[PDB]
Amino acid sequence: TQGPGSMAASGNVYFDVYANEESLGRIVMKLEDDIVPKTAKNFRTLCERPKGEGYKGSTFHRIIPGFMVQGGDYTAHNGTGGRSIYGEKFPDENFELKHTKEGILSMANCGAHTNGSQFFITLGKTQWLDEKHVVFGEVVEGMDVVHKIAKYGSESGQVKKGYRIEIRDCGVLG
Repeated sequence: TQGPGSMAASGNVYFDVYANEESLGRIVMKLEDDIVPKTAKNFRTLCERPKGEGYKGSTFHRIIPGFMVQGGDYTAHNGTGGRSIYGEKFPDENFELKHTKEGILSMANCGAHTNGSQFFITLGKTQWLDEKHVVFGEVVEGMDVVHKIAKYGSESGQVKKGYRIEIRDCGVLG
């Protein structure tokens, strides 16, 4: 029996990731709204907003094989920018979730209580980040697309010359 099914997964968000004009595929993330509601809200909202006001059309600007891939700087594209939906830096909501495995979605920051819009996805267990970065979700489809992203990085985090690794579209399923 053939045909598409309706949506099970509501609230899950996705990134369609591109290396220049080549599709790398889709990453789908589950957010832990019950555990970190404001952190989850910030990220989901930034997925739904238009280009220039959220993640749509932004890049993975720091890509470190064996460690993590980082994006969310949709204003400066270099790690110095980004803005949360609250208008500025927001507190670490809690550290209940831990960096236990590959595919963990966590907030980038520049110290205690400095959450904006930058995030990373881990390429392994990174226990040294526990209690320093707020974990708010995980990759549930397209972990292999995260490993593809890593092919375009380096020890230093610099992205391969000639490449922009872009979140070409993003949103909420539903």
